Amino acid sequence: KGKLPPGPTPLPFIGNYLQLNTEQMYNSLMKISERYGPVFTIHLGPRRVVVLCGHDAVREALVDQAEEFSGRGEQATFDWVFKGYGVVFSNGERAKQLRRFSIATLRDFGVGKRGIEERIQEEAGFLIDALRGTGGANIDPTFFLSRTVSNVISSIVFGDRFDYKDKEFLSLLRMMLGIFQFTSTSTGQLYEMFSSVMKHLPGPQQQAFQLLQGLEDFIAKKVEHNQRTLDPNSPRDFIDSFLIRMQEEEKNPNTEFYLKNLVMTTLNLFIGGTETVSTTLRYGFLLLMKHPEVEAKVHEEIDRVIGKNRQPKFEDRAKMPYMEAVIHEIQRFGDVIPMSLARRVKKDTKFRDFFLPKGTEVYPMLGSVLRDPSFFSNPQDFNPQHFLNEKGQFKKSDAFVPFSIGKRNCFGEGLARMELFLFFTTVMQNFRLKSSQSPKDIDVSPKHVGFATIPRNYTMSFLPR
Ligand code: HEM
Ligand SMILES: CN(C)Cc1ccc(-c2cccnc2)o1
Repeated sequence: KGKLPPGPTPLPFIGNYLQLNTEQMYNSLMKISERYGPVFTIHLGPRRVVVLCGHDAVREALVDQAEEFSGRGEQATFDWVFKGYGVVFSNGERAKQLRRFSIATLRDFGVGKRGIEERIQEEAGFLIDALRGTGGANIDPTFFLSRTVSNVISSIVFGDRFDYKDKEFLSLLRMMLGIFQFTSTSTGQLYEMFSSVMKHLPGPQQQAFQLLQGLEDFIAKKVEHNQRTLDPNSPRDFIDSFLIRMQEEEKNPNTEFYLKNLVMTTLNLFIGGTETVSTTLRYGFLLLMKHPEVEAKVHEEIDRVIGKNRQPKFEDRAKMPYMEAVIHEIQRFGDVIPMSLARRVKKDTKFRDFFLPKGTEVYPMLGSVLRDPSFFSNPQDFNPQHFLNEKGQFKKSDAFVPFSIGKRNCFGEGLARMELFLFFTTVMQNFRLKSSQSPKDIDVSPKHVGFATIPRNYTMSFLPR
């Protein structure tokens, strides 16, 4: 054919806005999909975007044509602060250099090794202390979980953890929570279409920008301090390593290693390494309370494999297929980043029988893959069996793509999985979960869905086992 995937006819500037509900972008797009097919074109305001629904379409593009779909598209709210700098929301050589450096440096600081495993186990011990500190009282688990998760990536990028009582630490965590929420609201999704006008208007979006600026200012301040105390021969953290590279690249006019990329890359890792794992833990505990039978089976496995005294360790996962299936099912059901981070084609592309001109933005609908009816028997239910065969052994799925896939896939995946396993296992070894309401009445549908999937606010109690 040589034409763009088909889709609803757009109007000048507003695009397909009148055919979408900003409060329910995923549903709006899936509905349109029913009429046009799994691969179609939508206009988010002036942004022409090719939407990919279901496993095959997503894998065929992002993996079978990985290089062609390896460009980074827009996320207007994050782009407000990043402006094309840093490692996530950037493109070309800049992204390429920053990604190679970040992965190497994260490994240098223990990621994927015993070094970060020990860091996570230690922070998990501090979480257990904090939960015991509540005395079994009903509490909002939100910041208990985020403080613990954030301290892992914080020890890597800033060299030391934050004290749980540090008020500024709480403030940064509120900024992250607030920005993920804003991007998942109707206004945050309206912003994705009309940022050209909205970035200049009063409104909720301005408060969101101020939370991003607050996070940026905090990182700039930390960088300054490291700068004046830096030992080129003994880096303390991610920031020092980057400062050293900047030093070594000072004679290169075209280097990507300069202050703005240092600040933005560090900001990407601080927010990235915090909010998504935190949200997943929070959703996870809610699902476990909605499903006591699953919690009960987790406890049998933990007591048998690990016991009551030693701390869980990452190698324990190989002997714990049920917990591994449970964590996969939480990520599959949570669908935390439902439309991934937009990609864009690097050059003119032929995909299936369509034509995608260079620069065209792409929405890989991860959530449509995680709930693909050809890969999961009951996609709309929380059921760990989705990841187990008949002998209760762990069974992988090609449709398990919460970290996306391809050339710009999440390089925080190994760290995330290690955190999820050790935090879920250590909490559940130590506590049984008590909801403030009957399981039948627990509502696990999300509170907001847009850029992220946000669970409803809730309180619960952690009772020692
Ligand atoms: C449950 C946790 C997490 C989920 C579900 C998740 C998900 C994702 C997704 C869907 C993307 C976009 C991938 C693409 O464009 O194809 C992404 C990218 C990225 N993630 Fe994560 N992530 C998680 C944790 C983390 C953590 C802990 C870190 C940090 C160490 C991190 C760092 C990044 C970075 C730097 C990128 C951008 C990669 C690039 O542009 O080349 N993520 N993540
Ligand atoms: C890190 N993973 C979770 C991908 C992801 C979702 C949202 C963001 C993110 C948002 C602001 C700054 N840096 C990164 O990054």
